[PDB]
Amino acid sequence: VVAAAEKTKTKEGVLYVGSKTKEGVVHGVATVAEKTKEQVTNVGGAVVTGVTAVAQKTVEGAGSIAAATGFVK
Amino acid sequence: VVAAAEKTKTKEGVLYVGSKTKEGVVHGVATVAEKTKEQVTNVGGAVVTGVTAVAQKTVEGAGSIAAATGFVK
Amino acid sequence: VVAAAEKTKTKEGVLYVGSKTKEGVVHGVATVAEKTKEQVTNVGGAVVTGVTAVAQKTVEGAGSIAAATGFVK
Amino acid sequence: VVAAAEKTKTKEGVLYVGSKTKEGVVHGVATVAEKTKEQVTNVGGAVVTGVTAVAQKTVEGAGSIAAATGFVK
Amino acid sequence: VVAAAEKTKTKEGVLYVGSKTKEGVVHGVATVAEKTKEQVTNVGGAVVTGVTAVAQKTVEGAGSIAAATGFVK
Repeated sequence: VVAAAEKTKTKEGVLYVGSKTKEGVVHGVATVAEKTKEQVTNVGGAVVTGVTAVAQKTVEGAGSIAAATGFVK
Repeated sequence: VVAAAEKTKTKEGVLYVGSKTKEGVVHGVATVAEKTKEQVTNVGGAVVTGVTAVAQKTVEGAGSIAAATGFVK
Repeated sequence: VVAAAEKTKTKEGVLYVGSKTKEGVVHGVATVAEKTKEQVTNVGGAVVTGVTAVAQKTVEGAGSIAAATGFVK
Repeated sequence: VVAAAEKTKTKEGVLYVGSKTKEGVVHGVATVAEKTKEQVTNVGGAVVTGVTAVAQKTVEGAGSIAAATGFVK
Repeated sequence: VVAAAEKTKTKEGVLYVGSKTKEGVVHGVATVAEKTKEQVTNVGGAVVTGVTAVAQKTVEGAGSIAAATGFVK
């Protein structure tokens, strides 16, 4: 499991957000197990969670994610 | 499982968002197991979750995701 | 499972969003198992989930996703 | 499990956010186990969770995440 | 499990946030186990959790996260 990233090197990249929420419940990244034997989970990269969510320009530079997720029996 | 990313190198990339929500529930990335034996899960890359979700220009630079997900018995 | 991405190098890329929702429930990426033996899942790339969802210019740069998902018995 | 990142080297990168929420519950990254035997979880990269969440320009420089998640029996 | 990061080398990178919340509960990163045998968890990288969360320019320099998470029996 190898990840390699290389980077070699007027409004730009500007965000305005206004949010109004009377009630918010946000769970993000969740793993829940109840009465479970084996649970293998991988979350990688960018997760944005919101009642309002904005992602801008998330990976302008090279980004690499490598995941091996699992079990051997 | 190998990921490689390489990058070699007027309004641009501008977002305006206004959101109003009286109630919001957002779950993002969730794995739930109830009475489960084996559960293998991989989430990779960018997940944006919102009552309002905006993704702009997510990977201008080279992005790589590699996933191997599973079990061997 | 190999992914390689290479990048070599007036309004442009501008988004305006207004959203009003009295109630929102959003689930994003979810895996649920109930009374399940084996569940192998992979989510890759960009997922945008919203009561309002906008994706703009998601991968201007080269993007690669490679997935192997499964089991060997 | 190896990750390598290399970086070699008018409003730019500016965000305005206004948020008003009467009530907020946010869970971030959560792993919950109840009556569970084995639970292996990995969260990698950037997670932004909010009643309002903004991510801007998250990885301008090269970013690498490598994960191996799992069990061998 | 090896991570290597190398870096070699008008408003820029400016954020304004105003937030008003009458009530906030935020959980950040949480692992909870109740009546559980084995629970292995890894959280890596940047997690921002908020009733309002903003992440700007999180990794301009090269960032690497490597995780091996799991058990061998």
